[PDB]
Amino acid sequence: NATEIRASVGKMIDGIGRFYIQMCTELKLSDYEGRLIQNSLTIERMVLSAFDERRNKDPKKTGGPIYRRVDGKWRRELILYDKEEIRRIWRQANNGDDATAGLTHMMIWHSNLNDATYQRTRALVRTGMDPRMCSLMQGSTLPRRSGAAGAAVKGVGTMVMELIRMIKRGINDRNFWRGENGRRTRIAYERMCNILKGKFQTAAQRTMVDQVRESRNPGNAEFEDLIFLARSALILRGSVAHKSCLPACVYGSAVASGYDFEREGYSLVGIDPFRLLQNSQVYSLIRPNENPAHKSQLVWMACHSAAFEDLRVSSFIRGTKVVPRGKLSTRGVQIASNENMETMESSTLELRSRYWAIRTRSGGNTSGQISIQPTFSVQRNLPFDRPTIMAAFSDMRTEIIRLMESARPEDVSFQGRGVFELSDEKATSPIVPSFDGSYFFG
Amino acid sequence: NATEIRASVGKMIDGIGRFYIQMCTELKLSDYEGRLIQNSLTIERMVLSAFDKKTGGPIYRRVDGKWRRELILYDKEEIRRIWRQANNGDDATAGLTHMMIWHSNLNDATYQRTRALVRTGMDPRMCSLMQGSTLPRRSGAAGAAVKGVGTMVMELIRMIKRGINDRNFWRGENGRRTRIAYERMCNILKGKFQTAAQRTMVDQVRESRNPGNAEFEDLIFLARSALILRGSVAHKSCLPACVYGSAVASGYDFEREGYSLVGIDPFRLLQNSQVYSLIRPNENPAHKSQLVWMACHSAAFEDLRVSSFIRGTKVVPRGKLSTRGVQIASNENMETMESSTLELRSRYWAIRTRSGGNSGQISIQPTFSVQRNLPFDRPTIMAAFSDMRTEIIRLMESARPEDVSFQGRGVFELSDEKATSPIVPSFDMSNEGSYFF
Amino acid sequence: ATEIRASVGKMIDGIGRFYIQMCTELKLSDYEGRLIQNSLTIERMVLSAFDPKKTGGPIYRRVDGKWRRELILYDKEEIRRIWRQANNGDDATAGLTHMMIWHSNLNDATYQRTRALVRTGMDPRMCSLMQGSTLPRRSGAAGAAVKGVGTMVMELIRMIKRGINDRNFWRGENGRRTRIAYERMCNILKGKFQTAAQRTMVDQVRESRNPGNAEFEDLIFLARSALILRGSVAHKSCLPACVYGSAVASGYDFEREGYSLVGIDPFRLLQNSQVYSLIRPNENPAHKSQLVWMACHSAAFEDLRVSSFIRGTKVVPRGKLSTRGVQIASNENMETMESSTLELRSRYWAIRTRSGGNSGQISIQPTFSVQRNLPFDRPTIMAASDMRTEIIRLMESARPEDVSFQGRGVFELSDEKATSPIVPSFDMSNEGSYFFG
Ligand SMILES: CC(C)(C)c1ccc(C(=O)Nc2ccc(NC(=O)c3ccc4c(c3)OCCO4)cc2)cc1
Ligand SMILES: CC(C)(C)c1ccc(C(=O)Nc2ccc(NC(=O)c3ccc4c(c3)OCCO4)cc2)cc1
Ligand SMILES: CC(C)(C)c1ccc(C(=O)Nc2ccc(NC(=O)c3ccc4c(c3)OCCO4)cc2)cc1
Repeated sequence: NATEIRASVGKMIDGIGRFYIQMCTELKLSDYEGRLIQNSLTIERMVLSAFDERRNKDPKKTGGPIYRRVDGKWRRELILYDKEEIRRIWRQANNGDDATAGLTHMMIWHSNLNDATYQRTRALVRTGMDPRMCSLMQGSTLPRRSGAAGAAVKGVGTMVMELIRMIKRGINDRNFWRGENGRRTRIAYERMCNILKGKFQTAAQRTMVDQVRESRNPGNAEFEDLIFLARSALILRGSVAHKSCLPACVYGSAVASGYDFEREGYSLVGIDPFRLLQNSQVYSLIRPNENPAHKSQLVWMACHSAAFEDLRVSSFIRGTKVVPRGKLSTRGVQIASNENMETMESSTLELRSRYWAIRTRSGGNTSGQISIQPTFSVQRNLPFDRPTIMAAFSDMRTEIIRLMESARPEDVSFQGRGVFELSDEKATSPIVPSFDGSYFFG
Repeated sequence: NATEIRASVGKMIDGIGRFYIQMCTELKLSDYEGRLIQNSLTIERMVLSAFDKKTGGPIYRRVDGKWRRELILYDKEEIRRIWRQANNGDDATAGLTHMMIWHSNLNDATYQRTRALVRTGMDPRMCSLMQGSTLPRRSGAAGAAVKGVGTMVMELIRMIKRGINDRNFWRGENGRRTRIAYERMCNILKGKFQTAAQRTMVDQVRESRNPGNAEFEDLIFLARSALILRGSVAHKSCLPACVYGSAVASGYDFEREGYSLVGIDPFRLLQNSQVYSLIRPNENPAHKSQLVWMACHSAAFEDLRVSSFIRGTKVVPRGKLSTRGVQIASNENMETMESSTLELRSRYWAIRTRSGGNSGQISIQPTFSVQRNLPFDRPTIMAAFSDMRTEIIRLMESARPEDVSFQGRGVFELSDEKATSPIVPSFDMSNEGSYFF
Repeated sequence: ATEIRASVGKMIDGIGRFYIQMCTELKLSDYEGRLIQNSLTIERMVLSAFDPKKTGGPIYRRVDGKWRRELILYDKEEIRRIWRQANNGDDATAGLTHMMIWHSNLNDATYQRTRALVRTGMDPRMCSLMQGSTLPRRSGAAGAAVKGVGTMVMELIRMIKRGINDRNFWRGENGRRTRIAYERMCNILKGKFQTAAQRTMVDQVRESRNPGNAEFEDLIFLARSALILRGSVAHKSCLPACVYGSAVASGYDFEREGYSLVGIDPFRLLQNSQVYSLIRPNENPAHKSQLVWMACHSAAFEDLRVSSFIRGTKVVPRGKLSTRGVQIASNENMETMESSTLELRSRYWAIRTRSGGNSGQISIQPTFSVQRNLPFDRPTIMAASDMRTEIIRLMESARPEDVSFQGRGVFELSDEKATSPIVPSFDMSNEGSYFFG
């Protein structure tokens, strides 16, 4: 049954790979051009665009920039395709299945890339949220209705942001909560509360989300409750899925080598993506301004959903220093329409790493003794568990402040868990780091 | 007069030592065997048992390169007689009590008492309050000093329930004497509390005519309060008999020299003594060692950080401790049994306290531009700004886990006999972890 | 900015030159010139000269293997003269003030001042607020920067009480000039507060036309508040004159080279200078050393763990400190008096602050299953009309274990330009590392 999942993920990767190969054939891209991440992005965006039901209710066409190697120089062409031609090729590549999962996979890869490329300081202040809540904004770029995969991967902040957005619409325009489809806007609000509720790993945070969901007329008080909850999630962190989702060319490349993902199985959270990246070859266009090592770090972080991970941890796994966004001499992977193709060079993206680690959906949340009884006449504090003991007596906000105050930045999580060698396939022999400088953005 | 007490406890220790030597001679134990802590336990249990027609238990011998367990038997009368002879014809209640309290300290450090707590309607996380829960219900004044707030609540809950179920418990000639016992226990509990409010609530519970469900609820509330407004509980370093016996066999004169259960003396005695333990296949000797050390100093429910600092080695939580306890069961396999030196020494010593915590500087003014917290004494400063449960919740809510207690008090060097130069522990380079259980 | 270094340089030059001239006039040996007791006397002679029309004090001499304490006398005019010559005819008020602050720092580190505090209706536990309480009431701008909130409050209470006793203090032509003194002092206090609330309450006090018992109460409240919402108080490393004297004699050119009271300069100067001290028979030289070190760097009220870290040896509480103070009283026995080198060096340096403490990512979201702590910025996150009430609210909110000076580190003594901060890792649960109590 573990292997049933590996086979289905395997099948999904296969599909994306096949589709990528087919798209390279139709565009008559060389093997070199096919491994250009910029070309991967365009091909990806085209297929997603082709299925965007929302958007598609010519403008019956899709496209974007394709890049070509023309005597060792890079030339940008803008191409155009029929959404129904691309939808047709996608289904053929996926054996007639509609392969929603594969579409969602590529979405989640874009999201991870967005989370690693753009601080969302603008979006946060315009919502009345604190711009320092950016570690909470995983998946803030995904479409509002996404997979179950879409929801697993969204951050607590993303979910709060979406709920705030709705509450505000309702305050400005007092007809948002009404109409014939008022009942379905209401269920949408409750649905999002429950998603949020399910990310929280304490009774008190879960109870506060119940209060918010159950709110008759959601307004300014619920705004305030949600801001408080988002703040709390900076310390009592929510469970957020982390999925290593790679550009389509990498899967395409591997399928073209005769790699059989379905037979072999595949996991977004185990060794597989690390192994696949150890042996794949991806190029990127790169601006004269830009350090290739920095471009490389960007994609690496995106590939493993690591924007908001401790740079210490990221560095240790990677074997190269993973550097803060403020020290990073690169602007991001897509190339604008106004950029001059003539001074554009290209390098190999370093996407490998020293070790691997499993990806978690955990936030790090941890009878028995809850106080000390002093034995020795010695100057010190006398520890006790203030959240639990005082819990015996009136607000959710008070319980949560207590827990937040109880938590200490130096509390250790994931006790026993470690990184692994790329030769340690079955994750037998953890290597626990020792650490002495940790946030990507700030 | 300080030195009067030292002499008295010295005389008690002497007696235990002499008794132990005399038992080792009767059993023809080698010096190694005499320092086996399992042997010490049996000998201890025999003498206590003799004062509660035959008595005995497992004695362990090194025979043909192996540890052999034999089961020995003695007349209570013969053991009593040897005890009195060892103690110069005194009855030596105190010496009996001392061994009892050692057993208790060992029990407290070996076994969480989760079972007992839930069966009483008490929360299993109240185990820091359960010191001495294993002692017999009537023991010394020494007995009662050493018993925890939780132990005392548990005893009074047990008695309230007996009175509910059997409505003849509080009535008759029997009921005059059970009543005085209930009051006596309420006073003992009262005397351990260090706030007027907690004391008043114990007065209300005592003064209850017909103690039932309301008093039960008062007592659990009190116990819960004692997790923050902690009670006074005596801590006494009481060592296995073999250690005293060993010392006495060296010509140590406890009566002339004097002894203290709360100053340097047990730490000095442990620096230079040598105890062994049987040890099971899966067991780490350093972990067995930590167990006995904690027991010896009554430190089961102390902050592991404090215990580490004094000891000089990491004192690790019960859940991370590869050992199962010091007595060996009768169905255990003696063939797989090895033995090791218990490491019972320590880097420093500290005075043992009966206190449970709470001019002079009460704040720091930063001088240097350096990353750190800025201490101040929040209890004292905020103190500048009529139902008893409400008063107590107010105090609990005031308190903070990082409030400092025992201001000015610190550990000592083993060469600082007179307790001249306290050293305040810092826990900066130290790794976290406060609760043994 | 290099104009300031040059002017502080010029001031230091002057003190050094003056000290060298005074050592010549007294015919002091190299050794005697570097004796801190002789430095103190020469210092308080010059200060005294600018306060019969004689001045002087104890000068100590190494004569035939014995320390001889002789009393010298001088005309205030002669010493004023020498001072101005040394300072090229400037009247070097700043230099006089520098020495005053050194004596103040030495006072703060030697004496608790519990007497003065009760006699003003202040709490004797307010001693962390009493930096500079020994300075003259008017001492230049340097004087005022260095004075604590408590000192300021104490001086305003002194003035309120003069106004109560003499019910025409506030009144006439002399009542206009006492009024401006009061307002000046209120403004100095106001400027040290880093909250709107505290500042508004100082406005209320200043604007009182007839200050009495209500303003007293307001100022005690404010002093209590500064134990948690701390004032800005300058810290200035001011060394004994003999150190500067020594340095000038070595051909150090403080005016060309520049100098800072808050940067590396005083640490470098002390690292490589050599100061001696008389020491009584029951005194530990290491302890005397600590005292002088703390005074030099104005560290009396600093967290001992911070002082310990910078210094490289344990900086020990005042109660554990075997020394009685640097001056020697007239009835002390010179025959039993020995002398040692003060250990004034340190392992690192740290910038001195005038601060009191208190967008981007402020927390981590774990991506990999890997053992580690989970950083977040606790102070920032947790941070989320009657002035008294506003202040009590903020005092009650504050957490002693909040970190201040985030990112700020110590430096190597080679690191002039403060290039490479080394950030220590203190335990934030620790709120006990006070010099006094
Ligand atoms: C997240 C999904 C798509 C499954 C969803 C779930 C519920 C709803 C909904 O609109 N209404 C609703 C009403 C009550 C609840 N209650 C709980 O979800 C709930 C109540 C108690 C719980 C708990 C969940 O988690 C496990 C233990 O405790 C949930 C949803 C919408 C979407
Ligand atoms: C030590 C003094 C000088 C008081 C002394 C004691 C006993 C004797 C003596 O005549 N007999 C004697 C009998 C027994 C012992 N000791 C033990 O049999 C014995 C005593 C204590 C033991 C032990 C073995 O095992 C290890 C430590 O605990 C020692 C001497 C002579 C001097
Ligand atoms: C600590 C007391 C004095 C209570 C004590 C300790 C151990 C014993 C004991 O049974 N044996 C024992 C063995 C060695 C020693 N002590 C020393 O070897 C010793 C003790 C102190 C010393 C010293 C050596 O030299 C360095 C510092 O001063 C003391 C007792 C008896 C009494």
